[PDB]
Amino acid sequence: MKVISLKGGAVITLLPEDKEDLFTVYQIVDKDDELIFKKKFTDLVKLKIKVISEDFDMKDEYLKYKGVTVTDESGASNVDIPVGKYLSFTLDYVYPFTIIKQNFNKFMQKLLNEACNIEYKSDTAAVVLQEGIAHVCLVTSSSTILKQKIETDVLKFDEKTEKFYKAIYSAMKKDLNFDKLKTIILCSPGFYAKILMDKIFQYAEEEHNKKILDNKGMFFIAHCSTGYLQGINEVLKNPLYASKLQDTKYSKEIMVMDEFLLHLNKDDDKAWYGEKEVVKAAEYGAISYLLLTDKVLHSDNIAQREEYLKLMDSVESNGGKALVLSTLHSLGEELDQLTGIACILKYPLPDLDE
Repeated sequence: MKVISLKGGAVITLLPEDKEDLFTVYQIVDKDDELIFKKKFTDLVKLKIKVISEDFDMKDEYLKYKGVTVTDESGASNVDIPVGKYLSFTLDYVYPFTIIKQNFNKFMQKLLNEACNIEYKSDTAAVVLQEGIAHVCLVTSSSTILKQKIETDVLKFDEKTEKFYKAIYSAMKKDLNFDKLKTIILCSPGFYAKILMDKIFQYAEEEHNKKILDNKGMFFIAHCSTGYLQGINEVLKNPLYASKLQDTKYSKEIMVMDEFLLHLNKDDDKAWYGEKEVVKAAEYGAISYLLLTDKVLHSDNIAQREEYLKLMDSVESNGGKALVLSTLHSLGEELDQLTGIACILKYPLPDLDE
């Protein structure tokens, strides 16, 4: 993503760069917002509309806003174009547009800002190693960009192995961002990947590096024919691997949705759902984990989402954390089945429903 300018409300001029940015745009543009762009029906012309509805298909890489045109007295658009007609805008990755936005919030601003960081984007890191070489890597939305070229029986200790590993190790916690990643792949022709995996978790407890130890489930071990850059792509497109590329991607959400029901199924009073019950649990300050969907926070009810934003800070300003789940995926679709809002508590709050 690229934000050209940006100057309550606001005026955002921005450029979506891939389908991951189309989704970002999706959660920002609101009904009644206004949109300056270019269309043709070299006969291109600058148009402008008040948004009315949306057509979104991430798989199809398709975002379209339907709306009616409006007066732009700056003449800077809608020239010769009669005000009041129907007109739509299909997003393209080529020309930027401007959003005259009314309720731009810090949650939206976080997402947009994050989308711009071409690091914060990439959420899959690799490490490929033949029997002597390793590559700390970063899988980007197009390229498998390298971060650091490091260099029988393969199962027995050695001083030049246990030096080598700690190198990969460090080179990783240096060249990599475990906050913004969701998946880390270790793949190797041979035992090398597995060996690298444990050496990693070995040194972790030495440093007590809970940034890695907390996420033992973002790591994925794989085989590939060569320990060169080739390997990454054998795995990415290997179907017997696909499902479990997802299980690691959502390691955290998978874990959080777990405990939520652990409590919920023990008729346990430590887990709840419903706008009502969660706002109350917030009054006690008892929330360890707030669970919201992306849908409920970009609701049409602009009133209702004022509440939920407060609830997010409120909850964290109090030593609890928050989690936005995508209704485009199983966990979000499930949290959906529960009104897109629920929580986990620090203690049992009997009868928050009475």
